[PDB]
Amino acid sequence: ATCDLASKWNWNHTLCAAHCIARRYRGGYCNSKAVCVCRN
Repeated sequence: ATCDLASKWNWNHTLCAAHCIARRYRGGYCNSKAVCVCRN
C-alpha cells in the first residue's frame, strides 16, 4: 500500500478510490506513484 499504509491503505477511499467506486470498482490500490488504479 504505497501511500501511507495506516490501515490496509490510508488515503485510497478518501476520494481517489471514490471515483472508481462510483464507476463500479471497489476503489483502487495505492500505486507507487500515488495512483488509485480502479480495482475491486
